[PDB]
Amino acid sequence: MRIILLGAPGAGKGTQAQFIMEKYGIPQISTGDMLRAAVKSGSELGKQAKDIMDAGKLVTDELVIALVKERIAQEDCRNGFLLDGFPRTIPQADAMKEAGINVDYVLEFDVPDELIVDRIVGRRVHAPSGRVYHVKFNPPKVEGKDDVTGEELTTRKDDQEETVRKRLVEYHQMTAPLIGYYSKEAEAGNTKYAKVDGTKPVAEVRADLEKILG
Ligand SMILES: Nc1ncnc2c1ncn2[C@@H]1O[C@H](COP(=O)(O)OP(=O)(O)NP(=O)(O)O)[C@@H](O)[C@H]1O
Ligand SMILES: Nc1ncnc2c1ncn2[C@@H]1O[C@H](COP(=O)(O)O)[C@@H](O)[C@H]1O
Repeated sequence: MRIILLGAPGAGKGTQAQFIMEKYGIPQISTGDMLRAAVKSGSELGKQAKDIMDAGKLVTDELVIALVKERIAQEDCRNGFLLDGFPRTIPQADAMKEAGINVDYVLEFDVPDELIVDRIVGRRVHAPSGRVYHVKFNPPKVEGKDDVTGEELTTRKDDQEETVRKRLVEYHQMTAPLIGYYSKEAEAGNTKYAKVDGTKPVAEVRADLEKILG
């Protein structure tokens, strides 16, 4: 099945993707992960995202759209996949029709705005995997270390409170209309839609999710 995780930054998309990927076995394809890798390794494709990411602005449609298509082909998109962070704008929405990528479920995690800052400043990730944790809301079993490999956890460059305030404006201005969008694809029959409550505890959003899924 193909799935799109739609939501505000810090709503909990990455955290649940891990579980959907482990459980269902469909690969997890996230743009922000991709882009952060391209600029670190110095990649021709995506290495330009550096500055925009840092500013908290969204990267250009035409560059994100290429990363995706390039991934959807690399021997795994057949069991289907999970879009963790895409599409982010209507034009990004549109390229998926005009390329033929359909989907089965569109999950919107709703989480109040007043909740984002503290969820992003407590964020610690394991880049070599994408595992996220929260020093306070979902700390790792051993402090400052990943559970699976014993490795050191770091923090995203764009997880400064001022930047996330920039990130919410963009999101309200460009990504939020996608809710209405897939609400429409739903009404026509091209996919299934379901709003989940991202303020519940980690173990509680997964259940709800499994409850929608199967
Ligand atoms: N259900 C939850 N309740 C409390 N804390 C959570 C919950 N879900 C995730 N978190 C934490 O909050 C931060 C945001 O969750 P994360 O899963 O990384 O979100 P994200 O939606 O993928 N954001 P972004 O990657 O910027 O688009 C991480 O620190 C998580 O540990
Ligand atoms: N689909 C996208 N379109 C535009 N920018 C994106 C996109 N996906 C990720 N990025 C960039 O990555 C930054 C952080 O992504 P994320 O890891 O989803 O929170 C966002 O501020 C964007 O700059």
